[PDB]
Amino acid sequence: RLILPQLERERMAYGIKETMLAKLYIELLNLPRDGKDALKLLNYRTPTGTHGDAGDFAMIAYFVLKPRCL
DNA sequence: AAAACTATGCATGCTCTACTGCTTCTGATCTAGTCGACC
Repeated sequence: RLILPQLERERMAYGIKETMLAKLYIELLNLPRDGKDALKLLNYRTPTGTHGDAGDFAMIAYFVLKPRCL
């Protein structure tokens, strides 16, 4: 059910996608609302960062969490 | 006729109880946006 999440039917809809997940990450990690990391997570498609990937939200979150995680 | 004791009025401070104005918290409303799933 984790290798093929698209075929899951027992679990209901999470109700969270890229935007809500970004907001929740900003809230829980206590990141600044107007800081660079929050703006990168919210507007994760704008390539203004010029680093990592400009379309992948998972990679951006990974880069953000790298210095803050065990 | 002179001196001592007492009554009543008034000043004085402190303490306590209503009324007006400023600041903050909550509720209610509207507007904008996100997500599930279909096609």
